Amino acid sequence: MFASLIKRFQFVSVLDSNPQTKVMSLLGTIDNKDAIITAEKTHFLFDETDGRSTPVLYNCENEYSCINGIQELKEITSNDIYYWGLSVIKQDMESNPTAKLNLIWPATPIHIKKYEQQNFHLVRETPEMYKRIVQPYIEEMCNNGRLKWVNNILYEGAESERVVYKDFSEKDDGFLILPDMKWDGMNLDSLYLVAIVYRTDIKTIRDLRYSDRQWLINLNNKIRSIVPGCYNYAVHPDELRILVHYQPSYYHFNIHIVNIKHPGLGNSIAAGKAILLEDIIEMLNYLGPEGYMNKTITYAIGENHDLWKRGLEEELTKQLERDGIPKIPKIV
Amino acid sequence: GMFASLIKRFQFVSVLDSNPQTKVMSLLGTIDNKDAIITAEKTHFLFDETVRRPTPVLYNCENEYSCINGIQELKEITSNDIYYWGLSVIKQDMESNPTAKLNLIWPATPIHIKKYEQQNFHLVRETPEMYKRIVQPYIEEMCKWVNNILYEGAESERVVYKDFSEENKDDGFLILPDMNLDSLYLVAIVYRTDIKTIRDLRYSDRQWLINLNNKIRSIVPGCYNYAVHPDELRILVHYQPSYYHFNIHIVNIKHPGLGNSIAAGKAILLEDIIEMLNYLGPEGYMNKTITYAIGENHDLWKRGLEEELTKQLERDGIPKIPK
Repeated sequence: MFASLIKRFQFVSVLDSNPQTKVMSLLGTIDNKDAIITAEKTHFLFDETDGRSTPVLYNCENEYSCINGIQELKEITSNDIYYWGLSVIKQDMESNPTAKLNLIWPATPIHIKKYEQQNFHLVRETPEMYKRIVQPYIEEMCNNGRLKWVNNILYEGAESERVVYKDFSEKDDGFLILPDMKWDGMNLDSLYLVAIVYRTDIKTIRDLRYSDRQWLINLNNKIRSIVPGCYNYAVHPDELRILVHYQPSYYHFNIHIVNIKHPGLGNSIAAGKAILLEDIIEMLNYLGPEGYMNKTITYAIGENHDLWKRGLEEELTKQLERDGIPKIPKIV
Repeated sequence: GMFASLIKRFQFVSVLDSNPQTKVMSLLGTIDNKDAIITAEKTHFLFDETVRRPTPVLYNCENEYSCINGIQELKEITSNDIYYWGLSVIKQDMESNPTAKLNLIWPATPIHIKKYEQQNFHLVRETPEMYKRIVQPYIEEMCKWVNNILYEGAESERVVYKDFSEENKDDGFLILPDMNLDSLYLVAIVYRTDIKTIRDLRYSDRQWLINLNNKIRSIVPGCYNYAVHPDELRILVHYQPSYYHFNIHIVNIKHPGLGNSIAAGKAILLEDIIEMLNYLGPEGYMNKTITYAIGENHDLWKRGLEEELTKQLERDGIPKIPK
């Protein structure tokens, strides 16, 4: 299915290019419907290898590990103790693929606006701004469409072959953990999982009250007690960065689980987007009974985000004015 | 030739660094029993050297090796609703689409070996009691070059902004670069000397911090002719900080280079420090339990954070490998 759709993709324009991270997003069409492809070069590989078994960390004995797959070298130049050149390395679908590809199709305007390159703004969202600007947006943006994949995973067996943990009695307390769409699933250094809760009344951290703290504590404990054993303790419980996003892309409470060794894709682990789950728990001690409903939350938003023109832009200008920040002359 | 000959003789010793963000790998080894460093980096995808309309949205994908044109083989990972994702093999070629950059340092010096070593990190949960027992005595032992910059003119040629009036001898600061405007990275070092980390910020410091937030955003854009806006600066502090003298990092919100340096678990937004002081009571961050990523090379790791992390995991009922 995947292959068939990639083969029909017709290029329209380049949405974004990041040579630091080797990520690319493409706009196109499939059967005259908009489509988005995101590509990422793979990382280098390392050897995969009482009666306990310990993981061999960072070894280079196997055929495709490290630089064993070099077929061809070419020097660019050299001087003193330095040599600079280029290499071609043997690619192979099973053992050394060249790049990961994601496809969104049919892609919606929200998807295209998200992936187009755009300016970002550090916004300060007060409680009243949330009530006025964001909450009405959330209720609209709770389409059974923009969340169809979440329900697909929860109730229709989607990616069930990949699920790593599932805690469900028929109720609202259970959850499952599975590989994140971002993870290529081969390099443990980039391990990225998402925990999806079954309860539906928490759309964002704004909905977490003081009474939710013990439930959140339990999720933090379960994740760290389970995830390392799924990977033969190749990643330890203290090596998992467990976090939520505000604003999230999808308005259903989901928890991100990332190898501490991962310096991070985009904003997924960045201050201004990511908040540690441990921090969510601790902050509920100090906010009121209504919890994050009472917090003024400062975060990074893109100019293409629907909320920008829906009021965050106008409110950011007024916030800058109130803070005594100059209004930038038109002369520059 | 020579280069190829040296790479073939390289005998792997250990991995210095593996970075899945940048797709970089550094290997320590030997050649003729001398230390050598090899660095490999995946190449970026390629685009046409022409454009399809008078920034990356105008790139094109017409040439043989551009974009994903070289895909020979596809394999699905999974799919869900409108989302499909998988892996691909793409035609490689030395002249038009090489696979990776490959550099050699040989003989590499110990200075060379350092710099390339990336330490491993561990999430610790540092309570108020832990700071007083483990962290605070370490900071006191820490008695430096920072004072050379502040009071002896070091890097004065490089300073971007410096407070001078007696009025803010204490509440003032200076800003200088960290050693393309998208990659703007400045550090504000404050003139007060009693704040070594965020632990020392009290409620009474909230207004002082707000003013710093306002000064930074009012000054930096003008130093760059308003090419970056005040709301395009990611202004943050670190815990643990890189030096135990309070300082604020000022980063282009779009800086593409950065990884761990801006990550939750290390970086905290300045606005968040300000907001949290409304709730932490008079002593501020002294009362906070701070969960953050600590490095294995840090003195605090073997000084008590390791031992405390293992006990925390026991108390929380988390399985771990012992000893």
